[PDB]
Amino acid sequence: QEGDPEAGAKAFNQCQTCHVIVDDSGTTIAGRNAKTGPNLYGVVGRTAGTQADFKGYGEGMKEAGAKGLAWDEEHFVQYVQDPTKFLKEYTGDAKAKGKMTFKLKKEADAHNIWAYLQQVAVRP
Ligand code: HEC
Repeated sequence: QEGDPEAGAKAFNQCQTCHVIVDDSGTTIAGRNAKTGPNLYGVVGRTAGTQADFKGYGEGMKEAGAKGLAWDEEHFVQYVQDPTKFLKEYTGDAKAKGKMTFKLKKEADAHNIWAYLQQVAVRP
């Protein structure tokens, strides 16, 4: 919401190596065909670790979603900044790591990509 969606659309290039945003009709809104990560379409407000077509979720992600994690900005930003650190605290498991552990470099990108998802990845 307070980030720059247009700056986020551009910062999304960092994520398209592994994600894609493809609406229910099947149109690619961002990215080409990366499957490593889950389709980010409809992630806003979605319960962590529940994208129907994804099969590579780590246990930490499936459990955080089971403990009640649905994506909002606050969380989404903490997560991409340090994904392990976030899964350990949310999950309470000091042994959770996740399938992606790189830490985002800028916090602004995080807010901007969120403002962009809020503009293109919200499942009506
Ligand atoms: C590949 C090297 C990745 C890059 C680059 C990015 N993401 Fe990612 N993401 C990846 C994986 C394998 C997973 C699964 C994590 C696991 O432990 O299971 C994810 C997950 C996410 C999620 C969770 C979505 C869900 O369905 O609950 C989000 C919110 C997410 N990724 C965001 C994201 C953003 C914004 C990126 C660019 C800055 C990005 N990812 C890059 C793998 C990879």
